Amino acid sequence: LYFQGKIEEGKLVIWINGDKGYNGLAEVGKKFEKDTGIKVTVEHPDKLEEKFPQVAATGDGPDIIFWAHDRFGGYAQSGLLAEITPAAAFQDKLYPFTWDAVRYNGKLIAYPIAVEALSLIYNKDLLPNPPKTWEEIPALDKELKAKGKSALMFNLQEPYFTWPLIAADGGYAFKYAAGKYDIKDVGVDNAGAKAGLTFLVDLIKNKHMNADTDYSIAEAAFNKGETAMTINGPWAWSNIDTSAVNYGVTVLPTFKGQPSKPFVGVLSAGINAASPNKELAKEFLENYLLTDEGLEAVNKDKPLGAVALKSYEEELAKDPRIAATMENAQKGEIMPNIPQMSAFWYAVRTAVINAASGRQTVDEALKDAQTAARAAADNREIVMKYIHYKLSQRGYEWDEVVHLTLRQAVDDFSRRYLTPFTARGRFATVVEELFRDGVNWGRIVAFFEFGGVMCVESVNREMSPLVDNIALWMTEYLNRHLHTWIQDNGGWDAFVELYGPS
Repeated sequence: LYFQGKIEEGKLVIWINGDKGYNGLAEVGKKFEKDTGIKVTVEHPDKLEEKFPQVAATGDGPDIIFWAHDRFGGYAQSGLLAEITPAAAFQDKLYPFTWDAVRYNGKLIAYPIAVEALSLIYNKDLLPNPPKTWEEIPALDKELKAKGKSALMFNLQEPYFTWPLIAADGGYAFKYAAGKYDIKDVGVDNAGAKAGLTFLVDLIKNKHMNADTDYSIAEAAFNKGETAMTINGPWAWSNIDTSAVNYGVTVLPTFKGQPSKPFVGVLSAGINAASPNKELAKEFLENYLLTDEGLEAVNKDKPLGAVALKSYEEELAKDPRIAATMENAQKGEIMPNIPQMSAFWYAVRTAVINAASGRQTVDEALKDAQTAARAAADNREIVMKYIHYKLSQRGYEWDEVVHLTLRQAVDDFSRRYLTPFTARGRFATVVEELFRDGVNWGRIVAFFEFGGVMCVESVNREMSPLVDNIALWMTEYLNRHLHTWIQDNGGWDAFVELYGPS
């Protein structure tokens, strides 16, 4: 068990993405180092959000990781983040919905920092008074086309950008009720979602937008003054700052009289569950970063958008672009921190592209996405129930006909036929070789057998967080590379008919 050794125990080590204000955060760290005598190191490793589950599974990695709250759900599932219970006096300093964003299974698992959502960005010279409604955009585009301009260009390829319109009249991902998501209630193909996507498609059919417009095309057009409006977040502001475009930021247009509902991301600071510096990290976050002066140093370097600290948000909101960011966030929804969200996004991305290109009607595209989002949730449950069963056979405790049919098939298959880093490499190699010459039920059963054996070896070598990493890897592979075959071959019902008793 050599993995129990540590690295750089004497320093407070922070990971934050390279597109944030890490030099400003480093300025906060330098003051903390001077005041405490403990070295603070701010690092911005490429792909740190994927490295953290690997390094933290053996008790290593940074003491503090900064990322959008929704990713912390998968971290907290694996037990990688320290549970915090900050004082009520400190909690009252931040907006209540930001604490909601960092709550997983009823436990606070990070400190909220910043708040960001999409806003309507408009060229003040071209459009001094931007439209309040989606419905008035076609007429506005007609006027601007006569001047060689267009009304609106935003990224149509990623559903993060198109969801605020789809949600406006009633679309939703998973039904959310008092901090809990009903995984069985998906609102992708209801009447409200169809109405929003139909309006988007009509904009393209009537030549007000182009189905091929992506992030690069929309940003280049707006920042060159060719289109009056775009839809984007605070990460895009610095490129417009240095351009000749004089831009404002305002509330998203309404649709059928209802607000556009963007998903809200809360940049948050999680503490490594195995950190030897947990209390130092708590002090850095509570007493140095989450102050007016701490957030200002970060915000100066790179804009945070809105912030979770009420006192500094009130100062920042004197600029209407920040007031607009918070207003759009308040009219939207916290990005769900549940693992079932990844397959939701893949399904909705396909639906928008198919409907916008004309390969499917709005009705068929969203019916496919609804079924895919639900079926991927079912797939996750199959993975979790099997792993729990395989681990229960060995005496390890870990937190209907399909489940019984599959676990007998794996037991039959077994009689006939380690670190987080080496588990990831072995998984990729075995899974690729397993399905190298196609997919069939026998290869899927072998897939579950291989995964369950790896999970047992994980708990044997005293690295139980690796079990959750493996279960996530199996779920992602099932939903991203086996879902199409399963559906086209009769689904899990066909598996039961082949393997179960008749």
